[PDB]
Amino acid sequence: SMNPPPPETSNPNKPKRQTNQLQYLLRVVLKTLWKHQFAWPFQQPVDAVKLNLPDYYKIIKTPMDMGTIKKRLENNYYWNAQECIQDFNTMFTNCYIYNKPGDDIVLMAEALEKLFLQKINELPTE
Ligand SMILES: COc1ccc2c(c1)N(CCCNC(=O)c1cccc3c1N[C@H](C)CC(=O)N3)CCC2
Repeated sequence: SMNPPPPETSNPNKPKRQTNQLQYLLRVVLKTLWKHQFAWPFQQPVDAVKLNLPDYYKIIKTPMDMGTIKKRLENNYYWNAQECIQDFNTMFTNCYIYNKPGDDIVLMAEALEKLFLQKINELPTE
């Protein structure tokens, strides 16, 4: 099977804005996670072809990744911070559904999630 197209990062029919929390998600939260040693697997859509995961898009119908989230923030794709946080949460939940708990990838996601949740606790007032 071919990869699916990636998630949309722009939509000319979706209203756009910047908020204080969206700027914090891009400038602080995403920056902290992106520089982590464990970030690489999560910096772009899951390439199920290159990574030999032929059932990945059979099991995961709501793919999400940090590269898409970055692009969405830079493109002012989100209206609400919660949309952005939901994408991060989807990304971690996919990892927990698809892989065995002991898998290296899951240990890596658990660490990144922990750092995510700490940084979201520091979100400024809307
Ligand atoms: C990122 O691009 C590349 C390109 C080339 C190479 C690598 C990575 N790597 C690093 C490989 C990173 N492995 C994965 O991602 C991965 C592998 C198996 C299963 C999952 C995996 N993780 C995703 C989140 C999907 C997921 O749930 N489970 C090395 C070989 C060369």
